[PDB]
Amino acid sequence: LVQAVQHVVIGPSSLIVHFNEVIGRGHFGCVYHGTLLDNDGKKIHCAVKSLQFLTEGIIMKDFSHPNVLSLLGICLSPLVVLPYMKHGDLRNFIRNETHNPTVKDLIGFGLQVAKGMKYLASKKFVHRDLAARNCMLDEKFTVKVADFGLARDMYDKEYYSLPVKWMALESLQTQKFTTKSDVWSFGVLLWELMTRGAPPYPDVNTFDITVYLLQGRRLLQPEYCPDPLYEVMLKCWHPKAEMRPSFSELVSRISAIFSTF
Ligand SMILES: c1ccc(Cc2c[nH]c3ncccc23)cc1
Ligand SMILES: [Cl-]
Repeated sequence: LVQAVQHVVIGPSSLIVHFNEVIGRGHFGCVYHGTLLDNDGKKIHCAVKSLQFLTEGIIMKDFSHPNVLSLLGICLSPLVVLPYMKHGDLRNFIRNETHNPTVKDLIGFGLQVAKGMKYLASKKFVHRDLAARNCMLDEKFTVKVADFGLARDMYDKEYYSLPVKWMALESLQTQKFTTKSDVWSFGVLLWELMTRGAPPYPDVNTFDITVYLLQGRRLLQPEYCPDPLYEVMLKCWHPKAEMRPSFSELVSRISAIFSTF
């Protein structure tokens, strides 16, 4: 096993961790700036986090897609090495008053998420916590689906003293997660993108959501959301999991809507 993990392991001579400085001033907890040296001697700016882990490492290392956050490696508390994301999380970015993304830009972000999700689904990977705050943006504003495998619990803060509104009806009732339940969460994420990061169901309790959805009540169309995109969101919130579109069908449908702008 210590053999099979070698290609995931980063040698202490290849990584300089800057333990004296955190990224995003506490927003992501104790995540440090880091410098990783590759085989050609190129310096890679990275984010280093302190945390059977060696196995989630092997699997995550082989997951490569431009819309999925990659795992740069692990250093043996053991350390998780990830690419540096210049513009932090997607929820934070769309909420920031300073930024003015267009309806096209917002749809483009949703398409990149669908592409990242289409790739994870093909590798039979179930996310379980898909939401705007769990997606990152790099220097070129490329969306990376994050908060899975070794990069999970990004927002778990240490003290001294379930994302139910993104969950599918069957997941709320049986605690079982599938690709079809990630399709439901993707619908909620599209709704967040179109509302520029507004909270879903603000007047409904986390305990009242099951009864609210069983009554056939759903998130309402955002003001600036095109009609075909809203039709796609409602398909994602269908009560029968088998009736929901697949992630590949989502990419096809969303890319054709994106191309009309
Ligand atoms: C654990 C903790 C934090 C993350 C988020 C993350 C990965 N790279 C980054 N670069 C800049 C800012 C934030 C991040 C993922 C797992
Ligand atoms: Cl920013």
